[PDB]
Amino acid sequence: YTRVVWCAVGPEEQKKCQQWSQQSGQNVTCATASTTDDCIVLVLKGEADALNLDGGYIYTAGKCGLVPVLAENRKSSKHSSLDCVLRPTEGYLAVAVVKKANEGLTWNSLKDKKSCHTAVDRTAGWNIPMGLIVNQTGSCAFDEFFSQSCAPGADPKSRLCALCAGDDQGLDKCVPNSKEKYYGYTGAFRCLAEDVGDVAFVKNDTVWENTNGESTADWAKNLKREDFRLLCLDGTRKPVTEAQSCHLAVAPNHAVVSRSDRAAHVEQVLLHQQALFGKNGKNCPDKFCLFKSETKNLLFNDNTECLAKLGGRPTYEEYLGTEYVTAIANLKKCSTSPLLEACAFLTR
Ligand SMILES: *[C@@H]1O[C@H](CO)[C@@H](O[C@@H]2O[C@H](CO)[C@@H](O[C@@H]3O[C@H](CO)[C@@H](O)[C@H](O)[C@@H]3O)[C@H](O)[C@H]2NC(C)=O)[C@H](O)[C@H]1NC(C)=O
Ligand SMILES: *[C@@H]1O[C@H](CO)[C@@H](O[C@@H]2O[C@H](CO)[C@@H](O[C@@H]3O[C@H](CO)[C@@H](O)[C@H](O)[C@@H]3O)[C@H](O)[C@H]2NC(C)=O)[C@H](O)[C@H]1NC(C)=O
Ligand SMILES: [Fe+3]
Repeated sequence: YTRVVWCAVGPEEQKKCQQWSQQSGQNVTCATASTTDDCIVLVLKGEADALNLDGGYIYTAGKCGLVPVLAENRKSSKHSSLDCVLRPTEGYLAVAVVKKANEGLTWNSLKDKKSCHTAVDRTAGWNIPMGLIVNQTGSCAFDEFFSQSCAPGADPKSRLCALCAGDDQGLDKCVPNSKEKYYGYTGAFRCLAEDVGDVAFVKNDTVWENTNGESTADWAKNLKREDFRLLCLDGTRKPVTEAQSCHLAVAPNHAVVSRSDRAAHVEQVLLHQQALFGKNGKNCPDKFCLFKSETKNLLFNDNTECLAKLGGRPTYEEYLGTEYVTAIANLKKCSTSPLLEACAFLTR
């Protein structure tokens, strides 16, 4: 079985993956599920092989035995010309973000406001913010800390899904895939933009990429960096350029995961795949661009140069950073989920 079956979360991702299968002559094939958690289960069953994952999902899969194959990697300023696949990863910034126009809203007045989150269990969208809010307030009731949210993946009869828009017909509110208008990085920031929420937790890179003519997408052509601000943990606010000084935390980059018995096959298949279709591969754009989704972030984030190598053969823990595994761990004392419970024994 040479083919690497890839896991597409949601129908929009499934289409780009069907495309990739066709271009790759079945070097890659598609399986899908509605959610990432579901996909992780296919990867476990052996029904799929691999998929690229936010660091928080990496911890879920990590727990269930899956391991990290190659990290997503983006442009760089520091050391900005060693080869992409061997150049170390620099992480990204998880930020709290607001309309500038609104005032009196700051980290310390967040309680009882309205939130837009990438989706539940994700790193910047969720794990970091809710992480801190737990440590600070000192209670496990983050489900009630904000007045309402969009938090795809949460309980959809609950308040954390109260603000989610669903798709075009409004079907499937709160399903944590790209058919939910406010899903993921782009989704969250848009939930902010349309004033459905007060704060939105995202990465620095997400505001720059959807303001000031960078997206030519109806919801975001006219958006202006000026109209937004970043809450720091100071109590303070700064514009988006000071993100380095105004960020909640540093996050580990998305990364591909698979089963260990499938890691090397997958890593190799992918390295060739990116050479074919990656940022500067033979066939991109003449044929297929693996890293472009028109700002919809499918399979991969659109600002990925290449998938890069990892020091040794790490585990979720080496890969994520021991500092983060604890932040996630401690947040997770306040809530259970099917997959961590079902897999808890593997890692005891
Ligand atoms: C589908 O998968 C295979 C990966 O197994 C790709 O075929 C392999 O492609 C390399 C080209 O990178 C083939 O030739 C190479 O030639 C250079 C010399 O110019 C040499 O340095 C290499 O050692 C190698 O001989 C290689 O033979 C080939 N393997 C097979 C079994 O065909 C193919 O590109 C993939 N196709 C798509 C659409 O992704
Ligand atoms: C937050 O995210 C934004 C966007 O991801 C970052 O801005 C980007 O910064 C890089 C360099 O740090 C820019 O690339 C540069 O391009 C010029 C040529 O135009 C070149 O001379 C430099 O050597 C470098 O390659 C990139 O264009 C820029 N993108 C945009 C749309 O502004 C920003 O750095 C991030 N902020 C923090 C604090 O990390
Ligand atoms: Fe993330």
